[PDB]
Amino acid sequence: PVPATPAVPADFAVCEGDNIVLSTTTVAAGYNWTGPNGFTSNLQNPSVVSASLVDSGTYTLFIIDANGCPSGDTSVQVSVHPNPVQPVLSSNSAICDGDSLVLSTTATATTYRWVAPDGADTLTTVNTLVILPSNAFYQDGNWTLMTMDANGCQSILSNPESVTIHSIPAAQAV
Amino acid sequence: PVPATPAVPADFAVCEGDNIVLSTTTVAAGYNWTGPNGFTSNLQNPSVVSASLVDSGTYTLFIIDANGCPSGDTSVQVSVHPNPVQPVLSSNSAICDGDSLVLSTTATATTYRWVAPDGADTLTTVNTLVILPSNAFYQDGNWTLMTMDANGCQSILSNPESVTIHSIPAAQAV
Repeated sequence: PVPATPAVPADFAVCEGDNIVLSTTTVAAGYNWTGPNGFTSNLQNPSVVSASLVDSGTYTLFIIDANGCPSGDTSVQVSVHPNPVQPVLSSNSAICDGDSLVLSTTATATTYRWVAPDGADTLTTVNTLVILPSNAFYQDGNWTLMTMDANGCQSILSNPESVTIHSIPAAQAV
Repeated sequence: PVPATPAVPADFAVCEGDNIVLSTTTVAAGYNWTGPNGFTSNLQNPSVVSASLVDSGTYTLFIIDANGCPSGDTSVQVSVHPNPVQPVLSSNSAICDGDSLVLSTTATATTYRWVAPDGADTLTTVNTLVILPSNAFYQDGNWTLMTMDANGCQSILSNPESVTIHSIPAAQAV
């Protein structure tokens, strides 16, 4: 009697640079996997494929019975999403202490993480962040920016921008 | 008579970057190991697997008798814990000698090791360390920070922060 069709994971989607992990849960005399970039395996748990864009596509599996009979044909789709472009960060540096600190980009994103010199990490939905003097983020030194896209994929952390805030000199004796 | 099921290690858990070491203690005509990232071996003592997150999962073993008969099926679970993020260290540098030295982070951790320029290593449960002038840790130069998580895994030692303590000038002759 033809053995039952093996189980595979549900249609999935990964970010470029992410891991494509395929496996089955069933028991067989041997397994037979094929795929988009030559992916080939005879294991229950094939080696992990790096999520390159070339690896998009259909991954297919037909198991072997103890007596040599093949199973039916099942498959899973894998869609790899391109990694978003490096944001460019700039700022209104050479700020006199007490004025506003403005950090901005030209990048398009669902959300922007602005990362403070001290590690504090704040998130917004716009390309412009304004930090007032009383704020915990009114910091100088090197600021960085990372952006996320619609599908949840993130860009490479961008080159830092150097923020310098100047002190206000004291009144002098006359 | 079906040979006895071989022994395997107890369910284990390792940190990302750690070693997954699998072995059996029994004697066989050959061994047969399978696993999550394609791990395959026919030895009593398989090669050590680096603890990548892709290697989580079930590791399985069925031994072969001298006469060719297979053993029963036994297994061990391996759970790989992600490595905690690099702490960011900052300080109230340009301290006049005699004032307080404050080292701090934004990292979340079970415990924080603050490492002095001279190698002294002190541990706390908070993200802020205050060192007074009489203390053995009232040191200048490059300080570093490492953090541990709930599962005992440690982060990469962070970029150093430079502490400078200024001397107090002597009173002058007038």
